Amino acid sequence: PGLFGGFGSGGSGGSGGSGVTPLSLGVETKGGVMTVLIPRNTTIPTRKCEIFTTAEHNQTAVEIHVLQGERPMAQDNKSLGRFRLEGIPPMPAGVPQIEVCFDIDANGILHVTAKERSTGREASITIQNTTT
Repeated sequence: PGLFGGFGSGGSGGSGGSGVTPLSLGVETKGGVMTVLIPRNTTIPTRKCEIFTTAEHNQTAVEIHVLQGERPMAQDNKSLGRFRLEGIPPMPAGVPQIEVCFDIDANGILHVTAKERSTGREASITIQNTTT
């Protein structure tokens, strides 16, 4: 899926450790679908960049919901967090597409970012509770 969902649920659970991640890391896409970007059993640094194009109504900012799991529906995966990329034109009719990158460290640290193509503005979150 090449679009955005954005369920309000952040996480508020948290954890901590290192080694390998028990669940694969991905984003939520419209219709409640979970799109995996990073495979699990993470022991080495791993980068993924994916470009998502979508037409949203009255959009002032794009909110990326980050989860871990293997389930085809994001509803059934563990929500790690979310971040909202702001500075998007208020109602961008003709919006190009927002680039989301999942960067993984050797310690298995999940660093997610999103950058709007036309505006060039970016926002990033570092989730350090992915690994065991």
